[PDB]
Amino acid sequence: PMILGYWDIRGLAHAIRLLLEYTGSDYEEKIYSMGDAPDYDRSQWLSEKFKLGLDFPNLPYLIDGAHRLTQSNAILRYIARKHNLCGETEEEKIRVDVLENQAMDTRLDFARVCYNPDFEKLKPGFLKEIPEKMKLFSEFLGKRTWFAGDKLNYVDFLAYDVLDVYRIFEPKCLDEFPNLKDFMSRFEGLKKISAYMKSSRFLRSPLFLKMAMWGNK
Amino acid sequence: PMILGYWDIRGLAHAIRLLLEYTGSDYEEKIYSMGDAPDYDRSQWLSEKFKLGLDFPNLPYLIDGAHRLTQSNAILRYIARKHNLCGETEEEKIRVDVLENQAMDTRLDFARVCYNPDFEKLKPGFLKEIPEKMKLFSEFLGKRTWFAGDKLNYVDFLAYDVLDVYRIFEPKCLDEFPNLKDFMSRFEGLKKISAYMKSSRFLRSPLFLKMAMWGNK
Ligand SMILES: N[C@@H](CCC(=O)N[C@@H](CS)C(=O)NCC(=O)O)C(=O)O
Ligand SMILES: N[C@@H](CCC(=O)N[C@@H](CS)C(=O)NCC(=O)O)C(=O)O
Ligand code: NA
Repeated sequence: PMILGYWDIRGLAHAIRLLLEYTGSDYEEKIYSMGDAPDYDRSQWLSEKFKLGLDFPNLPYLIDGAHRLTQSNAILRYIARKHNLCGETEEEKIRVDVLENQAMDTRLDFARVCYNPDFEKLKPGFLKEIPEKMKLFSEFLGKRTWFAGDKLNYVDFLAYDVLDVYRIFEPKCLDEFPNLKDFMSRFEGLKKISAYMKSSRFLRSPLFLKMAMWGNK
Repeated sequence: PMILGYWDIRGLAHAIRLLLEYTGSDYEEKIYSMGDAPDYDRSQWLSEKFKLGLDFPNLPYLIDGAHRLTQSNAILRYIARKHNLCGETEEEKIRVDVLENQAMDTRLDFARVCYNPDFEKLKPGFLKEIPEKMKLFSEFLGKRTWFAGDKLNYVDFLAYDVLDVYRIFEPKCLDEFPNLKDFMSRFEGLKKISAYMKSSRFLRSPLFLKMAMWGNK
């Protein structure tokens, strides 16, 4: 089976878990636990990090036979090729490339704020940036079934995970965009995703590592 | 003619310009200039930002026929797809995917320090971090001619641009890696590339925007 290495948090492995479950891949998770406060000890990973044959050692990682990957985007693209979940037309590939990159920008915009000691003073400002962030995703999807079009795609896993993080922070932030509200429901209604969510394997939280000012529990 | 729109700096358009040149593409540049002083003025851009039909308005952007892209990586993937410049085996595709995301993290590791108001304090600490990053690239390249193997890939343009930016900051940072020194020479020796970097167009600098603490010219 595949090995997904990551911390015992949700973080950048959420979309990879969802794609591994959607695609029915045979995987196990190699879980690393970060020590508690003052130190936030990483030696559970730091002692294995250079012993795994990885080119740029990092978390998450994916071992699949002879292939060892880091970088979650590279990992999603690797599973997506295995199961033909990449764009088919030029227009699809452009939408998939733009949204994958835009989704990481959108994710880090919020992670910069939570990982910041000034979280409480930046939060009112950040809250007011959220509707315009969400309107961009809303208009991009339009009346499409999935973000790249009719066919589901790995970027839908990224868009689902990033849009899900925002509504956990601001629960009303999708209320004014029904096509996004509906895209989330249709994503959670997929048979193998819904089964996964009703299983013990599902890890809802923490969203971030222990030292973040939000989503650390 | 395709249009590449970006600020009047090097920045995230450097690898895109290079790849437009190597592929011999018909492009013109829409150049936005920023104000000096306090209030680094952005009106030249912000007056057009939502009038270009970009789904996620941003710089850089690429216009080409009906296709209107933002996000530098997605722009490069687009130009590369057009001229058949991405991986073909599964192994090359993984190396391209891993390095592309890796190159952006390495860039942002450097960009965060230079734009930080405390750059002067964190300068020496970041410098002792550089040899370890370069060892990672050197070991990844190995004895390969290019970074995904035998044929030139758009990721070689990212790796060239990121390694060069480190080279300028720390001129001795490649010395213990003939590997990468050879690679920079081999890349600079590409025929259409050299015709361009000897040109007066060639924007070797400013690396960053005017408000960075280093690389703003
Ligand atoms: N761009 C990378 C980010 C990697 C990253 O930030 N990893 C964090 C987890 S949130 C880490 O703790 N890495 C540990 C290390 O590299 O030693 C990706 O997509 O995977
Ligand atoms: N992740 C994006 C970054 C986009 C970005 O940061 N653009 C900078 C230029 S260095 C900017 O100032 N954009 C202005 C804007 O968004 O209006 C990419 O790779 O293209
Ligand atoms: Na299904």
